[PDB]
Amino acid sequence: MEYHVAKTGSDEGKGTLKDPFLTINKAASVAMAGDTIIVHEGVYREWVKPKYKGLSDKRRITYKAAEGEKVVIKGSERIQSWQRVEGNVWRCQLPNSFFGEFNPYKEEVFGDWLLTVNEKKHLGDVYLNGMSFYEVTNYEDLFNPQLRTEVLDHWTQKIVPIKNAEQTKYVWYAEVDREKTTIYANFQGADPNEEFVEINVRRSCFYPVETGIDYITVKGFEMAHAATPWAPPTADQPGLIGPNWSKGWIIEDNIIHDAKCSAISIGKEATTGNNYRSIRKDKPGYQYQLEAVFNAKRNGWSKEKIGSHIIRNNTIYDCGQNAIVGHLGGVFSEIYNNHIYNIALKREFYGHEIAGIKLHAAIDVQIHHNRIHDCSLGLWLDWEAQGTRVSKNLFYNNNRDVFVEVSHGPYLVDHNILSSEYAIDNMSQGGAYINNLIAGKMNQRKVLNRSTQYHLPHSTEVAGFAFVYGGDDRFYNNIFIGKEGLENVGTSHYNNCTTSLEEYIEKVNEVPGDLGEFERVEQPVYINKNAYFNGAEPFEKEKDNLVKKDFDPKLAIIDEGDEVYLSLQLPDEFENIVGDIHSTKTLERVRIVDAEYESPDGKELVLDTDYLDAKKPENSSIGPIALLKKGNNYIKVW
Amino acid sequence: MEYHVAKTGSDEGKGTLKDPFLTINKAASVAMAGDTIIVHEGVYREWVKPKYKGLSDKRRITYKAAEGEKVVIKGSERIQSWQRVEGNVWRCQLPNSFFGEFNPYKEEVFGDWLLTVNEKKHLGDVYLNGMSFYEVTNYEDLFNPQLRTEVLDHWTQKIVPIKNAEQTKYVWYAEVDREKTTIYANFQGADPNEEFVEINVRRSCFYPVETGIDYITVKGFEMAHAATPWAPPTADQPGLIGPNWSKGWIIEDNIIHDAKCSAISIGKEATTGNNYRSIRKDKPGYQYQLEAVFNAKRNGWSKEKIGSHIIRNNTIYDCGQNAIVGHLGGVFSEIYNNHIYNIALKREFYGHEIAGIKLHAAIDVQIHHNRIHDCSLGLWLDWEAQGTRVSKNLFYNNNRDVFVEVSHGPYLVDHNILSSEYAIDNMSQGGAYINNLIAGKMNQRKVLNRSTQYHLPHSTEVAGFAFVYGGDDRFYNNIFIGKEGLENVGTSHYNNCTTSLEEYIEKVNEVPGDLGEFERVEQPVYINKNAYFNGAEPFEKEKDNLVKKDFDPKLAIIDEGDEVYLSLQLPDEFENIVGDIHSTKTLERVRIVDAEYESPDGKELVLDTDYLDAKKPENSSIGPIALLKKGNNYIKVW
Amino acid sequence: MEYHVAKTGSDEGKGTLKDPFLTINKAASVAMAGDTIIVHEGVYREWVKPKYKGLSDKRRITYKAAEGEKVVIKGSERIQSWQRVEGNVWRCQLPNSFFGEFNPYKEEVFGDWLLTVNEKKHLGDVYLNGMSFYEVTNYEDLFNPQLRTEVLDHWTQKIVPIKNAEQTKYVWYAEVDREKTTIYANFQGADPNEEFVEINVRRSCFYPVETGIDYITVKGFEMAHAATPWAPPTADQPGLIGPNWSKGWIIEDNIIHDAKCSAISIGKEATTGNNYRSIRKDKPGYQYQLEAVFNAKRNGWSKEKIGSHIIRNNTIYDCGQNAIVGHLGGVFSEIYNNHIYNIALKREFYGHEIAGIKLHAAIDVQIHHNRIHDCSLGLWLDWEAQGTRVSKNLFYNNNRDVFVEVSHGPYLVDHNILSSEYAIDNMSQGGAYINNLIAGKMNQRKVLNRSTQYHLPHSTEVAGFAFVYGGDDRFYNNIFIGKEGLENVGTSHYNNCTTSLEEYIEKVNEVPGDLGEFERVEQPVYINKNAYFNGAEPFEKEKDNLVKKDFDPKLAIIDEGDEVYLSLQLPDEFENIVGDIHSTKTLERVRIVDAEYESPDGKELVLDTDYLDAKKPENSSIGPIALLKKGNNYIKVW
Ligand SMILES: O[C@@H]1[C@@H](O)[C@H](O[C@@H]2CO[C@@H](O)[C@H](O)[C@H]2O)OC[C@H]1O
Ligand SMILES: O[C@@H]1[C@@H](O)[C@H](O[C@@H]2CO[C@@H](O)[C@H](O)[C@H]2O)OC[C@H]1O
Ligand SMILES: O[C@@H]1[C@@H](O)[C@H](O[C@@H]2CO[C@@H](O)[C@H](O)[C@H]2O)OC[C@H]1O
Repeated sequence: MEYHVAKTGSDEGKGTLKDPFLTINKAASVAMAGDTIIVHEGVYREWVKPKYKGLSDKRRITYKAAEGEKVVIKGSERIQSWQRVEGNVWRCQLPNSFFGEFNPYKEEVFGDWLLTVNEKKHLGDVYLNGMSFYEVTNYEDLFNPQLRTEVLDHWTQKIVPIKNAEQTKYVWYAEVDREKTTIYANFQGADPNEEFVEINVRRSCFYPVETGIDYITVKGFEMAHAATPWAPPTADQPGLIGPNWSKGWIIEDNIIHDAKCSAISIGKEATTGNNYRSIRKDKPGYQYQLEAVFNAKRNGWSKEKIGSHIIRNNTIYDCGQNAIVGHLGGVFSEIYNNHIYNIALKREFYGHEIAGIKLHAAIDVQIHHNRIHDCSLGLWLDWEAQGTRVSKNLFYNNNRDVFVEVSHGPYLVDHNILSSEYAIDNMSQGGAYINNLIAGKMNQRKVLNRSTQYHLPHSTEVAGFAFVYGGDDRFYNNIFIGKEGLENVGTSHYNNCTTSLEEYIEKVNEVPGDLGEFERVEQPVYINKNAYFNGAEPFEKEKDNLVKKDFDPKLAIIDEGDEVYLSLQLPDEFENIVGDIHSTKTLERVRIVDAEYESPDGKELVLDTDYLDAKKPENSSIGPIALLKKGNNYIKVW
Repeated sequence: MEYHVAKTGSDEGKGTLKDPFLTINKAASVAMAGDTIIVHEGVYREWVKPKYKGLSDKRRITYKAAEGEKVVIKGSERIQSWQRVEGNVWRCQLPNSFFGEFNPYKEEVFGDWLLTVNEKKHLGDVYLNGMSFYEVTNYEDLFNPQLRTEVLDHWTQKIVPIKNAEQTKYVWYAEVDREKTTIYANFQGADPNEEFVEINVRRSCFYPVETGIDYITVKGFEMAHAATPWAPPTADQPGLIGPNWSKGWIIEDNIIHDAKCSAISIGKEATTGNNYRSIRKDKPGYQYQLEAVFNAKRNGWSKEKIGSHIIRNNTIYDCGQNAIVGHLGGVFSEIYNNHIYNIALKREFYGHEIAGIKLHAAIDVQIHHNRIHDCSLGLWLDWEAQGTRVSKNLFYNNNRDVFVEVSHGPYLVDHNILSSEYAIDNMSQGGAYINNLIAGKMNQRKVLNRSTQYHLPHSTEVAGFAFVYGGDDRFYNNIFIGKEGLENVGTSHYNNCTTSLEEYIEKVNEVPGDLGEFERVEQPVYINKNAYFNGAEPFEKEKDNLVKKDFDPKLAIIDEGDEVYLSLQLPDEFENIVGDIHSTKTLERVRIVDAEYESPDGKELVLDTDYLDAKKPENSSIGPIALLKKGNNYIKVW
Repeated sequence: MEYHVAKTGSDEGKGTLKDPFLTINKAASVAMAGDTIIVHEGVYREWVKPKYKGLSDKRRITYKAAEGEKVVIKGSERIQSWQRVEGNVWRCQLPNSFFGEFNPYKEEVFGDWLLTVNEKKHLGDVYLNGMSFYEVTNYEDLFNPQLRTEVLDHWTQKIVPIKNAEQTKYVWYAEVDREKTTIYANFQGADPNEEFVEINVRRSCFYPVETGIDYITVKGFEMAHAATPWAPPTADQPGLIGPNWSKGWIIEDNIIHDAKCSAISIGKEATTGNNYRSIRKDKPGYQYQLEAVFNAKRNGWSKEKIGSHIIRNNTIYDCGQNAIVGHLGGVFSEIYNNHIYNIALKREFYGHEIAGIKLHAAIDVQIHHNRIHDCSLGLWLDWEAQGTRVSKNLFYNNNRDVFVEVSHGPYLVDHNILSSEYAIDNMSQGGAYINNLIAGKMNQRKVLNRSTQYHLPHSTEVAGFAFVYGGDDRFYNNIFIGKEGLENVGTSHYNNCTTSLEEYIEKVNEVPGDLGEFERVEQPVYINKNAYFNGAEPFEKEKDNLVKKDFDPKLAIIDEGDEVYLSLQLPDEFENIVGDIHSTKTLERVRIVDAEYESPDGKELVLDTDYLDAKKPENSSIGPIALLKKGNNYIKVW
């Protein structure tokens, strides 16, 4: 059946093209495996809840915007009952029933690993012609808000400019009592009943209320204004839109924005763990998280029931925690051709779950051809990044590009452009960095007080757990570019490491013993054919590399809106260093996990196409793009 | 922490004895492992939703009535806005908002195995001073309702007396449109605003809205009027009160009544299957049910996470489907000392899920010392009755007492009084009927077109599945009593069976082959030391028995309210037949499941105590009570 | 490390090219992950037992014949100590110690589903210059054996010519006592000490004695003379060569022959079940088999640990039970480009486990491009043929080509040439027969007294179990060819079936009920675009077909040794039927299992290449080869 929803329809109608329903949730309550829901032009202020599941990729349930029509789903409501209090501060009042069981003005940003704990923030929000406001703590703070032009990035501890300084003068504050909710905001001179003013109301826009609602496709909608809660790996992880613990979703061609915390969630649900550290306080989140993994396994977490989602061609921005989030629920998924930006820039709250994309247990996840910029952290892989592949992505203007934490691999980062000043946070082992352009520092550190799971290949089955001893990384064909006043760009971080698994084994086995003997020897690194310009430093034992510390490539990423260009100068010597095609055959297996770098299907992986998808010969330029050559280079990269 | 709830309290209070909360759900939203909630006298019209789980039997969360106080939880509301329409018919009207998302007047009795499909019934109800009404189909049926005094028992096809004929004149009917719910009822002359008139409103009284809320004890409440839905093994199975897919609850000392369908549910939740036959219509519930078993297994169904509930010392009556119901969620549970009666007597709807107690997959469930009467069916064990023990129960005045269907055992039925005319529906194999008084017929039938699971011992692990070939039953020390014209009382049903596993094996292996050779031989039966009176007939190959077809025991169960007596005459020959103490050692293992009759803990089981819990010697009177002797017997049995 | 084994070697040697080992088992006791064992020219009389496992597809352990060298592994020994008894009968005697724990002359062909129980046969064998003998039951039968030229095919009950009639005069008989093994045989005039005479000695040739020895490649050997035991699905299933319950073997380019029972085994091991029906006799093999599936599941039977083997480019012939056999151990494997013939033609023993290839639980197994002829039965898929694809194979001169038993699909049989007179035994549902040439009858039957497992897609997880109700099959683009006096060729078998899942559901849901209602409606069949010649008959409701009862295609398969040709005449109308390219989108899902016809990786399957591997046009003619045309066709098919 092909159901139709239109602003001229009726939920008492048949749901056909000639007699369409009025609300999307109406169609969602009757559609079944194989059906399509076509939604016509209009703004739908409702939380859509798919009731029945698709039964296979062929028999999915498809929700999409009519061809050529602008369809918006919002979790907000326009408010036109504001009353001026004094100066530029206005107030509106709503009976609590307006929000029902979930009141964003009563709900707090709360949970494990949330660090901003003295100044409570809530899930509500006020918007003036689309621009969200800043929450303030007291009634008094509403009247003469101070314009701010700079802010502290918590992780890097650097003061950075505020993108939209003007927005800092727009503030809101709310009070919830037993009968009603009173919301105040400073509109700086505008008449809020006259301008287009909205407030957050619902938690989500498109998210099932039951787990297991598989095979749903959601396509071509603009979705916005969702009061989503802090979403750590140890709690339920709702988002503005998400599959809610199921399999085979396809979320594509949507423009998603203004989720209080995470926009798209492919995370876990409450049953396997729900902020026990923050609520019970008897054990840390670390201990509760490794436990949630086993609880999930007992609840059927496996390729047969969970994950294999596709997130593609979406534009996601202006969210406070992530554009994409998820612990466990995203295994085997694919995330590609997305444009992600402006994530967590307002910095109203901070904690260890913020990034454009953050995934825990991203087993065999493929993250490729995405454009991620203007985020405090572009991508964060945290625990169990096994089989994960980060390939052909464009990262720029981020406070940090990539962070892979407490993982054992094998994980692969290939043909990416990582152009931010702080490019890599590496607190893992078992990685392969192949043919990337890396223009920022790398912070590499062992993790000896936290042990995390590893798995059988291409599976959620647990094989064991390990600490991160550091090393056991591969670096081939990368172009590293330092900068005056920037330390740690390159691979010199591994100077004390062995250079082959055979060497590591010979050394460990020089004297009888067990664990202690292994801990006294540094793991091996496999590093060759990298270039180091403008101050980047090489691993001391690399055999074939190109080092020109005094050469400045003058790298620039030129963002012109729908298109982005890469500008880079390369020295004549660039022509004399040639890279090999890497593959399952050329990359040494990771030690602890004892597994190869292969395709998700178990077959050999061959890294022979570059960032621009051009096939390359056995000897070609190093770096992410085969076309780069000595001299001037100006290449369209998006 | 010991929380207090009282009608003088406040939900903004501390919840202490001096500053109590007002609603039980307020305490349920903050209590944590190890806390107790003490509720003071009053009627609490709310659905209590335990929020946090107990963490062990020691650290449970206890909800209880204050010592000596009458505490009532109801799902109904008193209505005093009725307006006379005409005659004795009155009407009230409520906004749909009054019911929230669950409206009993809109929600139908619906689902797999519901047979009364031409006459739509709903989950609502109307009560006059506690007496529920009969729903009618048309507005017109309200004005001159017919008093009925007899009704057809569906399974037995016998017309029987309606217990409360007067009640048949009180009828209701309702309509729900987009805005309002309108209820009409005939009050036969009473003034509904003057009398105490209530209507169903909420689905449950005490039921978590999340699964996994373990170790909760609910004690000393009267709970009533819940609009519970039709609960087959293939759907979500909510009830008036239940653990909702969790472990270790204790439901004791409560008085529960007027659940539309099932009162106490220890069943399954929606995720493992939800009326797929009725909704998708592509495969029968039979096929969907065996699938739900494997779906649950992948969803954690095991002794470590589900079951081990205790339901004791409760009185449960006036429910339309069951006093206790549940598929999968009741494994390893114990049900004892409960008084169950008046279950499904109104017969407003009928289907194959009705009985005082009905349990699917009652693995190792212990059902003992219960008083069950005035039910269309007392107990129904349907599928996987493995390790189940029905012992020392008192069944009387039921259209049928016990039904064990498509199970392979080993299941044990010992020391019971099955006094109804139709005592047993036996559509299984692997049973042991030891020391019972059986005074009604047995209908024994093979089931060759349905195969069902069997398990490893004391576990939910699946070992295989099988059809019911019939036989492979044990009958020792039972007293059978027929009645004029009543056929099939006794054990002659098995006349063609083999008499030992050795004989079955020898006959099967006479000619080479496989399945076909096994199917041509009847399974063995182990029958000895039974007495047959007043028409009961024995297995023709039984070696030691007492048959006195002409002797009438003049059996009578005298129910005097809180006490019940058994009146029974026995012949002088009764003294010459003596029974052995049966045990794991004396009961032959079941053939297909290949398991012994033992205790839930895997230890030897010895059946040396009778119905009155008196220890008995090796040679003792047969039947359920050792005190029974030749002559007159008048014994208190409750 | 590359180890070398040569007849000039020594097992005290280093095992290098210059200082090679002498036996292959010596290399097998020291080789580790990533090593290669190169065996040089010669005959190695030993059972090779791989000791250490390969660790991945990249780090396997490879055993292969040196390039261009003839390497033979045999389980036999040459005997030259024969003494003439009388006439042409000779005798040899050996110490029992010569056979060790396994004596072929003592061991019997024994076990579940073995039907020849009067005539005890043993696992030994005698060969004269490579030609095996027939065992006789009594000493006296040795002296004047009668030449036999015809024999009864047990299944078809037709008397057929004996291929090698002369071989019927060579017989052997043996006795084993406390000390010695004495073997007698009639050499019909030859001198066994002068000729090359061998006897079976060892059970296997290349088989680990431990399970889990994964990732082994065996290439380029000739292997022969193994005293392998009867291998039903309910027992241990050893073979001449096999992985013995592990994952990722590659058995290729070998010539394998004279395995007493099965040659290559990808079956199960003893712990999950071992002839309990035959040994305990309390339950049938059917019951013990369904149990073995669950026992294996608890023993880790899953894609992560078992299966994914590849058997390609081998020639396997002269085996008494199968060329390839296996229950459970072969999941997800691929079998292709093998030449299989002369399987079970001596008929010294018979039972329900015989076929060129027999697999139980062939989940997602791909069987393609195989040439299978001169077998009593070409291929037998028995239980759990889910996701199995039988494609582009050449079947001729077999008493029966294919048998798919008690499976529920989705299973695919496409682009095959099934040229024998008895082409298909179909005792399943859920099949799709696409673009085949089928020249023999089909026997299709329901199986209502045996229920068997089905699974989640692409997994060993159990989803349910079911009887075979019949139907729910698809037949598109097949060319059926009848023959005078041959009945049941075509698709008329399905005449009472519904024609769409919609029709089935509508009819079942005409009257309320459950299983009984579903049982009275015949499952749907999807049949169109088939041709029926020379007496083949169509499904009465097929909409687009070509029926020419009087047209005789005079099909003939001309076997010229290494090349095989197809000769076929087609009518002028042949090109009027235009076939569609089938795929996941065009094949209706199977009903009970509720799954689509997909690729093993879970993606869309498109059948767009023909038997000759030519890309097929959208508007193609039917049958297995797109180039078939009206008139004469003479095509090389091997
Ligand atoms: O379990 C995840 C953690 O691995 C991660 O937190 C890291 C360790 O704790 C902090 O002190 C570190 O700075 C941070 O990188 O995120 C929290 C949780 O998702
Ligand atoms: O699956 C359960 C059934 O075993 C049971 O239904 C039985 C079989 O169908 C009816 O024809 C029989 O009369 C009934 O006893 O209940 C339905 C379901 O819970
Ligand atoms: O379990 C497998 C059987 O399905 C199969 O036996 C079939 C059923 O019994 C016989 O009467 C049939 O002819 C045969 O096809 O093989 C035995 C076992 O492998």
